[PDB]
Amino acid sequence: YTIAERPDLRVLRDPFSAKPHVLFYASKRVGGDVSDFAAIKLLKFAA
Amino acid sequence: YTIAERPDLRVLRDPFSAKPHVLFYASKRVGGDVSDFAAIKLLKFAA
Repeated sequence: YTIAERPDLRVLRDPFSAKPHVLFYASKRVGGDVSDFAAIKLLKFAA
Repeated sequence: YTIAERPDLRVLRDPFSAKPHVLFYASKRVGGDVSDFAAIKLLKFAA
C-alpha cells in the first residue's frame, strides 16, 4: 500500500467572508491505493 | 485621441470568498476620448 501525501496542513481564517464569524478553513491532501497486489491477502468468512 | 491610464495591473488574490478557489481579481483603469476634433475624419458610406 503506497500512501502519497503532502506533509503539511494548510490553515486559513477569514472574518472577510462571514462578518461576525471567523470560519477556520483547514485542509490537508492525501491519497493512495495499493501498489503491489501480491502483498495483501484477505480472510473471507463465506465459503 | 487622448488616452489616460495607470501603468500597472492591480492583482488581488482572494482565498476567502470562493473558499476552495483562489479568485484573482485584477483591475487596471483607463479612460479617454477625442481631444482635437479636427484631427480625425471619417468615411461615411451612405451619403
